[PDB]
Amino acid sequence: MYVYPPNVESSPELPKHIYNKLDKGQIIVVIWVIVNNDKQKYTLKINHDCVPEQVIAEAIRKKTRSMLLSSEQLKLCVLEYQGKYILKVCGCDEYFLEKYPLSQYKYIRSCIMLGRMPNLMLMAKESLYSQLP
Ligand SMILES: COCCOc1ccccc1-c1nnc(Nc2ccc(CC(N)=O)cc2F)c2ccsc12
Ligand SMILES: [Mg+2]
Ligand SMILES: [Mg+2]
Ligand SMILES: [Mg+2]
Repeated sequence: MYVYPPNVESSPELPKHIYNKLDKGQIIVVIWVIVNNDKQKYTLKINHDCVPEQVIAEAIRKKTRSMLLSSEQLKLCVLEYQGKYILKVCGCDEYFLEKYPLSQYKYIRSCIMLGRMPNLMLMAKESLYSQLP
């Protein structure tokens, strides 16, 4: 399947009416995973200008909390695993595959403007791969 380029606004600066809806610079996002095809979710508070791999890193921080990792161990774990996953907008064929502040992706900026909760699916990066012809 082909993969579209990031669906982003032209600049990372927020228009003032959107900036002023931030909560101390932060937003809340819901991250879903398929585990049976049963679903599980995390709800995470993040800086609005976190890039997609930093969202994945924060999910890794939550998933590994019971391991009582040091910061150095968590960094090692994040470096090993964050690149194995990708974020997709729930309900459509749009992914967050490049380094932009999350609030520059049009879906997220729209969610902030509307006071809607972004819902994202965390998937294996291999789900994107095409077979060579
Ligand atoms: C193999 O999992 C798919 C990839 O998952 C991840 C990869 C990177 C960062 C976070 C996760 C991740 N993990 N667990 C999540 N909820 C979850 C909680 C408990 C279980 C059962 C168990 N653990 O006994 C299974 C689960 F799924 C969630 C929810 C949102 S992100 C995420
Ligand atoms: Mg404030
Ligand atoms: Mg949660
Ligand atoms: Mg979906």
